Amino acid sequence: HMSKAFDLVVIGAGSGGLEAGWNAATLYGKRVAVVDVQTSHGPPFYAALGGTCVNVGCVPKKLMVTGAQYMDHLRESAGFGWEFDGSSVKANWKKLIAAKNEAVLDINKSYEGMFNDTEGLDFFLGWGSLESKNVVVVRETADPKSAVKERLQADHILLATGSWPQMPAIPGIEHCISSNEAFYLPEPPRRVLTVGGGFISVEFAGIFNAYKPPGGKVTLCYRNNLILRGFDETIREEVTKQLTANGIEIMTNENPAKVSLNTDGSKHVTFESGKTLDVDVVMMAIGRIPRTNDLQLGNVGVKLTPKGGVQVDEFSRTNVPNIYAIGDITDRLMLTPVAINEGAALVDTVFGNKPRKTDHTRVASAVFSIPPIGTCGLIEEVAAKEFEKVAVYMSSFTPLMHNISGSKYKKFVAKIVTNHSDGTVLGVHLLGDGAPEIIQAVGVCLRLNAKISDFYNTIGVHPTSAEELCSMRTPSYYYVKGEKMEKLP
Amino acid sequence: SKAFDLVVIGAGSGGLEAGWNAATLYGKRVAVVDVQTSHGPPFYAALGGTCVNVGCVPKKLMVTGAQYMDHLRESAGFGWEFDGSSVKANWKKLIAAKNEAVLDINKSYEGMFNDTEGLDFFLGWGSLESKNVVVVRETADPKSAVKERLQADHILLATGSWPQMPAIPGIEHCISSNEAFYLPEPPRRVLTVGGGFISVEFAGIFNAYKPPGGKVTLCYRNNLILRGFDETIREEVTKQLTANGIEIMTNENPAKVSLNTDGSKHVTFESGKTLDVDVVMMAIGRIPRTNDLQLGNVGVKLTPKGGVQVDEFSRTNVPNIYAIGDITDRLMLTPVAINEGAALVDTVFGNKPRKTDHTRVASAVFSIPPIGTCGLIEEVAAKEFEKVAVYMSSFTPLMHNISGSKYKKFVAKIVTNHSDGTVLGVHLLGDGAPEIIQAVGVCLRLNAKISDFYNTIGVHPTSAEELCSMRTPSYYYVKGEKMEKL
Ligand SMILES: Cc1cc2nc3c(=O)[nH]c(=O)nc-3n(C[C@H](O)[C@H](O)[C@H](O)COP(=O)(O)OP(=O)(O)OC[C@H]3O[C@@H](n4cnc5c(N)ncnc54)[C@H](O)[C@@H]3O)c2cc1C
Ligand SMILES: Cc1cc2nc3c(=O)[nH]c(=O)nc-3n(C[C@H](O)[C@H](O)[C@H](O)COP(=O)(O)OP(=O)(O)OC[C@H]3O[C@@H](n4cnc5c(N)ncnc54)[C@H](O)[C@@H]3O)c2cc1C
Ligand SMILES: C[C@H]1C[C@@H]2CNC[C@@H]2N1C(=O)C(C)(C)C
Ligand SMILES: [Br-]
Ligand SMILES: [Br-]
Ligand SMILES: [Br-]
Ligand SMILES: [Br-]
Ligand code: NA
Repeated sequence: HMSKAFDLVVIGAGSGGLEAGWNAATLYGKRVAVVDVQTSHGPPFYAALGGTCVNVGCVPKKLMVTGAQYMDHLRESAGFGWEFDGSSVKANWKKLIAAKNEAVLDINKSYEGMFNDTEGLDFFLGWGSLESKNVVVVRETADPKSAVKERLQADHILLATGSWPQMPAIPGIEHCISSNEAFYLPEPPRRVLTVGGGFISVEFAGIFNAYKPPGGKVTLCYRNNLILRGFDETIREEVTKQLTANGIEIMTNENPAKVSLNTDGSKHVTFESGKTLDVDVVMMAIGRIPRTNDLQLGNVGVKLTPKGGVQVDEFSRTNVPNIYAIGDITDRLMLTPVAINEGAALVDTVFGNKPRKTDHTRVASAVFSIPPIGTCGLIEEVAAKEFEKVAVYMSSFTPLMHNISGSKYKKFVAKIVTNHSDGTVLGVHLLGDGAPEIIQAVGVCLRLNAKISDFYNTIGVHPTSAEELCSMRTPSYYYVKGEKMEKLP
Repeated sequence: SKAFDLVVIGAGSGGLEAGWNAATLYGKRVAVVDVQTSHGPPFYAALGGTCVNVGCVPKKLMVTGAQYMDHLRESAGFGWEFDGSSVKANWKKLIAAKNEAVLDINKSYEGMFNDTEGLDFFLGWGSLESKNVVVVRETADPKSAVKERLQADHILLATGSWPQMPAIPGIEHCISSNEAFYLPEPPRRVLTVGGGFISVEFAGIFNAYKPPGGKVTLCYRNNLILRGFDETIREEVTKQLTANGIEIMTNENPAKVSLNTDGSKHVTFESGKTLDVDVVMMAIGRIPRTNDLQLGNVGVKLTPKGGVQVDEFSRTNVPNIYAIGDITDRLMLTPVAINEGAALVDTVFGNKPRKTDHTRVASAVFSIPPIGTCGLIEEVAAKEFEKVAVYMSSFTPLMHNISGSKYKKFVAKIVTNHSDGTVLGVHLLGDGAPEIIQAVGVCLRLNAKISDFYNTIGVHPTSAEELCSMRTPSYYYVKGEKMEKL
C-alpha cells in the first residue's frame, strides 16, 4: 500500500478547513486531502465532518434557542387574544433533541456526498498529525503510538483543528459536563448550574430555562461582577435584568470550589464563598482552548504563542514556510465566518496569485440569548482609549408589541459609538428581538466607513426596532481624553 | 383672531414633525389643527395622524397578533405539546388592547402640546380662507360655524389621504381599512379587494382570527398582486399566502354588491362569478385629501392625478403655502412625510435649504411572511442602465423544515449596475425582512457595490448573511432584455 500525494492537506474538516479545501480544488484545480476523526455528529468525539459549528455549535444551538423562544411566544400570545389550555402545555426535550440530531445528520451526509463526488477533493478518516514538513500521518487514535492508516504527502499543509471546552481543576470535576454533552442529555435537567459569563453559558441557560420540567430552576454563576465581558456595558446590564425577569438566577462573584455527589446522586456544589447549591447537572462553559496537542507540532517546529494558539502572520503563515493555520486554533476570534474568510483568503493568496488578508476589525457577531444581542465594532470604553473625543448615541425603548404581550421588561437598546472628530462610526451594539438580523448590514456600513450622518440621513422603515438607528443625531454623552461626560466643555 | 408663524392643517406624521421642529428648534409660534383628539369613529384619523390612529401602528400590533397562529402550530416541531382543540383567537380582546395602546399615544400627544412653548392645538376643520388666513369650522361643511380665525405668515397643508372607493352599484355595502380596525366581530367570510399592501396585510389578519369554518379571499383586477415590488417576491408571497389558507383571485374585479336577507353581502364580478361574504373591504388605493381645504379660495394648483403640486422644496404655486405627505400623492409612507416636514422647516426658518431624497427609500410589507425592500426592481433598472445583474438566493430555512411550514422560502435578491457593481436595489421576503433592510438603506447612501456586501464577514446563523454570500449573478438584463449569460 502506497502513500498518496497532494497539493494541500487540511487537518480538520470544519468551518475553515472545508472552505479552504473546496475552493482550492474547485476554483483552482488543486488536489486536496482533508482529514477528520468522525463522519457524523455526537459521541465519542462530538465534532466531526463539517466542524464544531455544524455538529455541536452554531447550528444545533440556534435550533434549540428557537425551540426555547416558544415558551415566550405561547405566553405572549394571550395579550393578543389567543386562548388555550395553559395547564396542558409541555416542553418535550426528547423531541427537540431528536429533531436537532436529524437535521445535523443530514448536513453530515451531504458533506460526505460532496467528497465521494468532487474531483481532487478527498476525505480521510482518522487523527492527523505532522510527521515532517511535507508528510501528514493519519492514525487510528489521538495517541501517536496508534496504528498508521495513511501517509499524505503535501506541498502545503493547513492546520484547522478548532478548539475544545476547557475544564477547571477542581475536586469533583468528573461530575460536570461541557456544552458537548449538553447537546445529548437524555432528559432536560430539573436543576442546572451553568458556570461562566460568556455567550455559551448564557445561551444554554436560556435553553434549559424553557425546557425545564415542572418545578425546575436554572442558575448561572460567574466569578466576576458582570456577565459577558467584551460586550457593551449597558447591554451587559440590561441582558442580566431580562434574564432575571425570565426566571434565571444569576450568581455573580461566585465560583465553584468543589462538587460532590449527594446520597441521592444529585450534585452538591460548594462555592469559594462557602455558599452551596444542589443541582442535577453542572455544565462548565468557562472557555475554549485551541486543539494543538495532538498535531505533534514539535516534529517540525511550529511555534505556539504564549497563550497557546498557533502563531500566524497576517496571511495565516506559521514559522514553517508551507504550513498554515486558520480558525479557532489561532486562539483569536472564535467565529465560524472568520474561519471561512481566512480559509478563502489563504487559498486565493497561495493558489490564486491574488493575495488577500482577513480584516479582523469590525466583525459583526451575535449572542442568541433570550433576548439576543447584535454587535459590530468597538465598545465605547475601548474607543475612548484610542480617540480624543468619542460620542455615544443611545436609544432605549420598549417596543409597542410588548405593551400588549405582558413582557414589558423587554427593552430594545440601540447604541452607536463614533469618532466625534469626523463622525465615523466605531461600533453599533443592539439588544432585543431581531438584533442579530439587523446588525449584518451594519457590518457592510462599517466596512464602508459610514458616519453617523449617513445613518441619520437614511429614511427609516416604520414601524421597526431598527429604524431607531437612523433617527439619532444628538449624542447622549461623550468621552473627552477618556473621561465620560454628558456635555463637551 | 390670532397670529402665528406657521399654521399646520393636519396633526399627522408630517404635520407634527414640522410643527414641533418649528417651535422647539427655531422658537416660532405654531398652530396645528385636527378634526379629532383620539382615534376611532367618526373621523378615524385624529391627533397623531393616519399612521398612529388607523395605519402603521394598529396594523403592526394586529399583524403581530395574527402571527401567533403560525407560532402555535410551528412550536410542535420543536417539542411543544398542548391541547390544540382548546385554541381560539379572541378578536375583541385584540381590538380592545389595540384601542388602549393607541389611546395612550393619543394622550401623550396631548401632553406634548400642553408642555411646549409656541405650539398650540386647535380642534376642528381647517381650510384656506385667504392667502394668510386659516379658518377652523365645526364640521367639514364650509358653512358650519367658524370657531377660530388663524392668520399665518406660512401655511402647511398636511391632511394626508383617504380610501378610494370605486363607482359600482352597492359600494355603500363595502367598508375600508378605517372600519376594519373597529369591526365588532372578526368576519367569518371576507373579501379584500386590491393587490396592494393594505389588502394583503389585512388578509393575513382576518385569516388568523376568522371563526371556525371561515375563509378569506383576496381579489385583484390584474394578473399578479403587489405591483411595484420585485416579481420573484410577488409570485412567492402569493404562493405562501395560498399555502396558509387564503384564496387569491387574480384577474377578477367586483361589478356590484347587494344585501342578502341574512345581512351578508352578495358580490358579482365583471366575469360573472359570484361570492357571498360577510364583509367586503375595499383596498384599491388612497387618494389625496384636498376637498375640504377650499383650495379654490387661494388657487393652489393640483396635478391631474389630484395631488397638490409641489416643487422639490414642498412649495405650491401660492407663496408661503406648502404641502407635504400623502396629499402630494407621491410616496405614501410615514417616514417620508416626517422627512419632508423637517426639511421644510429647516429651509424656511433656518439658514439651511434642504430637499428630501425620494430615491432609495427602504420600506416593508407586513404580510405573513413579510417583505423588506430598498431601491430599484430589476425591470426598472433595466430601463435606466445598459447592463444589469441580478443575484438571487431562495430556499426554505432549516428551522422551517423542523417547524413544518416548509413552504416558507426565504428570498434575497440584489440588483446591480453590472458596469461598475453598484447596488441599485435589495429585495427580501421572509421573517425579519423588514428589520434586515434598514441598514441596507444606509449602504445605498455610501454607493455600496456587490463586492462590498460579499467581502463583509457574515453573522452566523442568520437569514441576513445570505446577502454577503452572493458572488455570481443568476442572470442579466442587457439593453432591456432578460438573458442568463453575458
Ligand atoms: C456551543 C457553541 C456555539 C457556537 N455558536 C456559534 C455561533 O452562533 N456563531 C459562530 O460564528 N460561531 C459559533 N461557535 C464557534 C464555531 O463553532 C467555531 O468558531 C468554528 O467552528 C471554528 O471553525 P474551525 O474551522 O476553526 O474549526 P472547527 O469548525 O472546530 O473544525 C475543526 C475540526 O477538526 C477536527 N479535528 C481536530 N483535531 C483533529 C485531528 N488531529 N485530526 C483530524 N481532525 C481533527 C474536529 O473534529 C473538527 O471537525 C460556537 C461554538 C460552540 C462550542
Ligand atoms: C392601513 C394603513 C397602514 C399603513 N401602514 C404603514 C406602514 O406600515 N408604514 C408606513 O410608512 N406607512 C404606512 N401607512 C401610510 C401612512 O399612514 C401615511 O403615509 C402617513 O400617515 C401620511 O402622513 P401625512 O403627514 O401625510 O398625514 P396623516 O398622518 O394622514 O395625517 C393627516 C391628518 O390630517 C387630519 N385632517 C384631514 N383633513 C383635515 C382638515 N380639513 N382639517 C384638519 N385636519 C384635517 C386627519 O384627521 C389626520 O389626522 C399606512 C396607511 C394606512 C391607511
Ligand atoms: C414605541 C416606539 C419606538 C418603537 C421603535 N420604532 C417603532 C416604535 N415606536 C413608535 O413608532 C411610536 C409611534 C409609539 C413612537
Ligand atoms: Br422531555
Ligand atoms: Br448628523
Ligand atoms: Br383591484
Ligand atoms: Br400585474
Ligand atoms: Na415596533
